[PDB]
Amino acid sequence: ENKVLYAYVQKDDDEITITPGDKISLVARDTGSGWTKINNDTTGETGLVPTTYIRI
Ligand SMILES: [Mg+2]
Repeated sequence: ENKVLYAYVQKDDDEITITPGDKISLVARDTGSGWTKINNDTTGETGLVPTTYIRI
C-alpha cells in the first residue's frame, strides 16, 4: 500500500501536510521539481508534498 514515510507540514498554499500512517493517493508524479501531487484521504486535502517523503 501507499505510505507516508516522513512527516511534512504545509508551507505554501499548494502544499499539504502528511504524517506517517495517513492514507494517501496519487494525483500526478514528480516531473523533476522534487514534489509529487497527492490526496491525503486521512485529512481530506490535496496538494504537493516532497517526493522522497512518500511511497506511491
Ligand atoms: Mg502558490
